[PDB]
Amino acid sequence: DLPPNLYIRNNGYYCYRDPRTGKEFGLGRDRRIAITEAIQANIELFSGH
Repeated sequence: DLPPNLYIRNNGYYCYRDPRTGKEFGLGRDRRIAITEAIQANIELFSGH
């Protein structure tokens, strides 16, 4: 179960989707460092820009 707002590329690269630009953010192939950032990004989805 991957975290919400976060997705993965067919190459196995993790990427987060910002709701203000709707664009994606390249993190890396490490679900450890990627999920880490996604979590901080998830906290902002509750505080808003």
